[PDB]
Amino acid sequence: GPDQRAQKKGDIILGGLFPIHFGVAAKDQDLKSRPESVECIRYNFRGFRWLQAMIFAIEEINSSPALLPNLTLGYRIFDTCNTVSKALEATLSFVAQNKIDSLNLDEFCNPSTIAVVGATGSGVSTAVANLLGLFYIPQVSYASSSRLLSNKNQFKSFLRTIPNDEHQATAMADIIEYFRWNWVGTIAADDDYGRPGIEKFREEAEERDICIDFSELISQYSDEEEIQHVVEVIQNSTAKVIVVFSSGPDLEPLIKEIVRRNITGKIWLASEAWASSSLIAMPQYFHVVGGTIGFALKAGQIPGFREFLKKVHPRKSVHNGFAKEFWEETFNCHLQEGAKGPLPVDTFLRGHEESGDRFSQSSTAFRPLCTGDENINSVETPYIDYTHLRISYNVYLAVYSIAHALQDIYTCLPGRGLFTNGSCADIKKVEAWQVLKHLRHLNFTNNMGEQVTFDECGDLVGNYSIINWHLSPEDGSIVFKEVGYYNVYAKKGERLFINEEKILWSGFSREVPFSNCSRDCLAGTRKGIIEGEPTCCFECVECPDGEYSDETDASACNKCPDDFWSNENHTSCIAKEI
Amino acid sequence: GPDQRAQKKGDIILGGLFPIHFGVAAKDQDLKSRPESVECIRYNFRGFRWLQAMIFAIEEINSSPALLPNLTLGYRIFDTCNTVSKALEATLSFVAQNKIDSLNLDEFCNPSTIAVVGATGSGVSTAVANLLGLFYIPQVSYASSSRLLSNKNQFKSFLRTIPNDEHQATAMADIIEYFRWNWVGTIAADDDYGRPGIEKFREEAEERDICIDFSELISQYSDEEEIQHVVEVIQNSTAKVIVVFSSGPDLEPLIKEIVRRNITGKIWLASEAWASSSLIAMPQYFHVVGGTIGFALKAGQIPGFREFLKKVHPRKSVHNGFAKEFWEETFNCHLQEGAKGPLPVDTFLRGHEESGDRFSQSSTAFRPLCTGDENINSVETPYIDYTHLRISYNVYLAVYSIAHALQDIYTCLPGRGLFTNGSCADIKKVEAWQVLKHLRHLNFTNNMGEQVTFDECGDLVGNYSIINWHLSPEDGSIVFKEVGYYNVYAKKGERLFINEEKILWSGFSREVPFSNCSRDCLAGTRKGIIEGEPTCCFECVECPDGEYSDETDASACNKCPDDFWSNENHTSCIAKEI
Ligand SMILES: *[C@@H]1O[C@H](CO)[C@@H](O)[C@H](O)[C@H]1NC(C)=O
Ligand SMILES: *[C@@H]1O[C@H](CO)[C@@H](O)[C@H](O)[C@H]1NC(C)=O
Ligand SMILES: *[C@@H]1O[C@H](CO)[C@@H](O)[C@H](O)[C@H]1NC(C)=O
Ligand SMILES: *[C@@H]1O[C@H](CO)[C@@H](O)[C@H](O)[C@H]1NC(C)=O
Ligand SMILES: *[C@@H]1O[C@H](CO)[C@@H](O)[C@H](O)[C@H]1NC(C)=O
Ligand SMILES: *[C@@H]1O[C@H](CO)[C@@H](O)[C@H](O)[C@H]1NC(C)=O
Ligand SMILES: *[C@@H]1O[C@H](CO)[C@@H](O)[C@H](O)[C@H]1NC(C)=O
Ligand SMILES: *[C@@H]1O[C@H](CO)[C@@H](O)[C@H](O)[C@H]1NC(C)=O
Ligand SMILES: *[C@@H]1O[C@H](CO)[C@@H](O)[C@H](O)[C@H]1NC(C)=O
Ligand SMILES: *[C@@H]1O[C@H](CO)[C@@H](O)[C@H](O)[C@H]1NC(C)=O
Ligand SMILES: *[C@@H]1O[C@H](CO)[C@@H](O)[C@H](O)[C@H]1NC(C)=O
Ligand SMILES: *[C@@H]1O[C@H](CO)[C@@H](O)[C@H](O)[C@H]1NC(C)=O
Ligand SMILES: *[C@@H]1O[C@H](CO)[C@@H](O)[C@H](O)[C@H]1NC(C)=O
Ligand SMILES: *[C@@H]1O[C@H](CO)[C@@H](O)[C@H](O)[C@H]1NC(C)=O
Ligand SMILES: [Ca+2]
Ligand SMILES: [Ca+2]
Repeated sequence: GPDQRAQKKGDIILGGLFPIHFGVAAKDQDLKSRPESVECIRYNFRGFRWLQAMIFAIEEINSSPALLPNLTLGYRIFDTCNTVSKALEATLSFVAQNKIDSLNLDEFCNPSTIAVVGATGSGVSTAVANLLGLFYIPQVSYASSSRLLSNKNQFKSFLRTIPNDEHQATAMADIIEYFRWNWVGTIAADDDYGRPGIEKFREEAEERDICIDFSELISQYSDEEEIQHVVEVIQNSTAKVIVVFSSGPDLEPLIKEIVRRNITGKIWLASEAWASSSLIAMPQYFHVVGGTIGFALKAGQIPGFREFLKKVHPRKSVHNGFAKEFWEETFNCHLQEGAKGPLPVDTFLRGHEESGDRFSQSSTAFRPLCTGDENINSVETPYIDYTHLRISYNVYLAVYSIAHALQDIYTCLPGRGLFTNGSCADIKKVEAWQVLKHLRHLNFTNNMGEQVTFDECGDLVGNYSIINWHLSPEDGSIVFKEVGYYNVYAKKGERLFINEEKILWSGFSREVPFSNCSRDCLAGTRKGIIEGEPTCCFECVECPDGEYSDETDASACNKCPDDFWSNENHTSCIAKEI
Repeated sequence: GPDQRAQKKGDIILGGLFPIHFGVAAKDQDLKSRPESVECIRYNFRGFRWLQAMIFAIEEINSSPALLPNLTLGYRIFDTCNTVSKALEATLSFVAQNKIDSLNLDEFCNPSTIAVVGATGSGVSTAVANLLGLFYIPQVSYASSSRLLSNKNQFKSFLRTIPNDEHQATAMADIIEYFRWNWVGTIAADDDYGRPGIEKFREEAEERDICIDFSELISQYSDEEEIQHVVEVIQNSTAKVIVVFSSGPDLEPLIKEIVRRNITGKIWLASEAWASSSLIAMPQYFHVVGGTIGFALKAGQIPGFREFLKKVHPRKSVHNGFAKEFWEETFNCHLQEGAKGPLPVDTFLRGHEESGDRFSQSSTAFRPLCTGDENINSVETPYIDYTHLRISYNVYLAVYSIAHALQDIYTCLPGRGLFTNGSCADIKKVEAWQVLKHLRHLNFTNNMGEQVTFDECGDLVGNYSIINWHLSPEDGSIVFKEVGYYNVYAKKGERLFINEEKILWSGFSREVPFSNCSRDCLAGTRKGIIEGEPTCCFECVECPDGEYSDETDASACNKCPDDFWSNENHTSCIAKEI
């Protein structure tokens, strides 16, 4: 398929899809001549690291004698540029051999892909899944978390090492329940993410008897006026706990304004989409957004990866086409055409110093020089300058899923096969649909000792890492301290586990905040219903003359003995002086 | 003047001019509206280092109690962008106060610059000098080496810590003389550099009895045909020694072709313009260009400079306007608007990962993020990745020239002043023309222990460092090993001093090559003139019958005694058997 790729031979081929670029250029095709392939514009260092996580896991699988012995895992990895078009150009190459000809007569004419890792965006994954589904080629996504992809009617071969965004709303309710709060506020992104998330939360909240004071919608494109309203809505409210179902871009305008007005009290309940978002996790914002409790993807650990990442070289990395471009973008240089060794960067450019130079002639020619001798462990790029592996880990975990599903094919005995009936699959003549069947019944142990099995819908039955926003003493930046986990496999109530001692409320407090509508009614008063306000909002109605309320949180005052009467402050009855 | 600059207050102001950019953008001004200032395009890390050499020397002058005590040296440094226009915008600001008003009535209306450091290109310096000359403001250039600037009729206030390109041609002849060679070839750039250089060399060569076999002209814009001819001209010639008066760009096409044809023998005599040129000093080329002997600017040593260079910060460097742009270009990031601390580079860009993203909207917005916490000692840029200080040293040496000329003003006693007669100059009321007078009579000792005094024409009476092209064993690149010096102050013959032991001919030979037209005539033969060929091309004519040649290099054969006759091989006469 596409010219630029990361390809290596093997007995079984694995397809990769990664956003090495954030998008494609806005070229208006003249159509005056045969249109040429659009060019990808913003370099993604993180995306290239995700691509390396696939290669590394394959190389680790091939080195390990235990896993897939007498087999070589081969790969064909392309750049999606976060666009459906580029991602489909790649998918067509994966799909090409498999059944395209099987449907058509072209078989009379003339490298089968059995599984595909990817993609990042839920939009891109949907487009890829529509094509891979026709031939039942399994697709294991590392970052697409939209609830729409769970539909096994539409997506026949879709799987993901990332959990569905639905469970997050039920999880939020479980935390409100745990810290015994009944007065909350909701903020949502005015999109297919925030809206159903807050709606699902609203359903779960009313079930656990949690009342919502306010429900507001936000966007990245909201007016100064639209933001001013929500800010007032939060300020006017007595609820400290706010549940936010937004992304970093959509929530950023509102947060900027709350940081502008220095509104400290609020204790944030972060949605996965912004819980680890560095757009919000900014040190200038800690006054407001400090001590935020959120959901993250488990920060996995891949040993020897940092070393393998450092091993990249444009000449030495023969199976990585993107290695030259990476080198070129990480140093901002037009790499030397021919040979080593070290030479200054100016080399060509110093030609501009000449008094016989250009008038827009050599400016388009003379570019910074790369020898290939530069050290990458030096430069500050998201490639090596990273704190946690979450997506890189899901790319890792994605490859292993396919390897273990293939190992299950290799392992089964002729009477214990899944296929009709007891029939095992030939690993030499292995088909994509067979790997899909094995991936559905897959149960394997992670390289971190965690059980990795898939749901009916193809989602990873996995944990959400409960993280807390602390400020580093040494560093001076926001730190995501893991204070718990959310197991979606466990039964209702047994799904959540948090270590309160590890939490720092608002970023400094060590005592769990109060976020109930009305403070508990004392002795001398009873609970009174407030008209208009919800069930959890009560009035502390003083006991009538001749009645007393013994304990706190009393529904009604008790009448006193015929001979006795209420004391002055209605705590208990006293004897009538006769 | 211009908005962006490096400015600091002081008792006396020094003007700086540096190419922080290689040029300006090719904008065709619509003229449909008031044209806006053209933008500078290619970032020059080396140029910014040269700018730092000025600041560092000023800061070192201010810290040292010996030099200019009770005075603060102030500066106003601008970016020339290697263009006359940008360099003139700056110069106008320097010139502004001084006499512009003095000529005109505007004095009735409302920071004097006494000396200017710069510029790089001979073209730019000429344009600056034409303006500074009207007000006699001294200009000390660090890189402009054109012979045209020596004209004190045109350039009244021009000086330079770089020597004039003229002496180089006489120096070349002195080397040919030293290694006792008479058969050479010449190659020149078809411009105002190569042409007069080779012509001046041709004059000096004929004086020391050096014959030139071929004289060819080259360009960076020469045809494949034009280069093929010169290559043949060199190949067909018997001369090993070739004298090249070219720049790296102009000589590069010819060198590429000589490297293509693997012509090893040739021993190159490099002109300053290409002697240290990394465009030619490439390891792939060593087969041809190995052991090149050339002229360099003395590789000076500035202690504590590397430390000061590392001290740069966009926030912390308050007097350096270019510090933010440097930071931005050395990391390729749009620096954070407000505050610290460390944050990932993606931050904004990771917003492209969202499924509700742009169509050429956020692509123009989302840019890589800089915290200001990044380490510069890491990144491979010509700013810190440098081997020798030649131009940076001339910028250093330029500032010191002005400081010592000012110290001479401060030091003189009321009867020993240069001015009419014995009159000293008031340092509190110091004028630019007074500093110029002191710079002309300047004699001071360098921070390396070298005498720094200026010629009548304003050139630095300084050495040319004789360097040799060796290949590094550890590194694997071209090394410029200093094998001598060329003192232009010394008298004819006593100007040159080279250490033959330090030289490696062709890059490996330890024996001085043969580059004479004809090999010395032996015993039995005499020297015979070849018609058409020059004086140094001789024929070894065998002695006639009855004549003998006793020793080697004989002008004619001697007749034998009347009784005796020539021996068979004419070495000496033998007795006639009677
Ligand atoms: C808030 O209300 C809940 C109701 O379930 C209760 O458990 C909690 O203790 C209340 N908070 C206080 C401080 O009384
Ligand atoms: C409270 O909210 C209303 C709208 O819901 C708004 O008009 C008002 O300004 C807010 N704040 C105060 C101080 O009343
Ligand atoms: C919050 O905002 C005000 C605005 O004037 C500012 O002065 C104050 O320093 C801020 N609070 C803190 C603790 O930064
Ligand atoms: C294979 O097993 C399935 C599941 O029990 C059943 O539907 C099918 O009829 C069996 N086939 C045979 C050959 O018995
Ligand atoms: C297999 O899957 C079942 C059901 O999810 C689970 O109980 C079991 O622990 C998994 N692993 C093993 C080793 O049985
Ligand atoms: C979640 O945590 C439990 C307990 O540590 C573990 O068994 C499970 O496998 C983890 N989930 C994932 C995604 O591996
Ligand atoms: C009731 O009144 C007495 C006497 O003033 C006082 O000491 C007590 O605190 C009051 N309240 C309660 C809750 O007993
Ligand atoms: C080359 O000619 C010069 C003439 O001055 C002479 O000194 C030198 O020795 C000659 N070379 C040889 C090898 O004879
Ligand atoms: C020598 O030079 C002439 C032109 O000067 C050229 O025609 C010829 O090809 C060159 N080489 C040989 C091998 O004669
Ligand atoms: C010079 O050129 C030839 C061209 O075929 C090449 O094979 C040879 O290796 C070169 N010489 C050296 C020593 O590199
Ligand atoms: C000052 O000295 C110069 C040089 O000797 C001379 O031309 C000039 O006339 C002298 N002036 C006086 C006042 O004697
Ligand atoms: C001053 O200049 C003269 C002439 O160039 C020179 O001989 C002398 O050494 C210089 N320095 C001193 C300290 O006299
Ligand atoms: C040249 O070298 C001599 C001897 O080391 C020294 O006196 C002279 O000052 C040097 N030239 C320069 C440019 O300083
Ligand atoms: C002269 O001839 C003799 C006898 O053949 C020989 O030994 C000698 O080398 C010849 N040449 C010279 C330079 O003497
Ligand atoms: Ca993707
Ligand atoms: Ca300049």
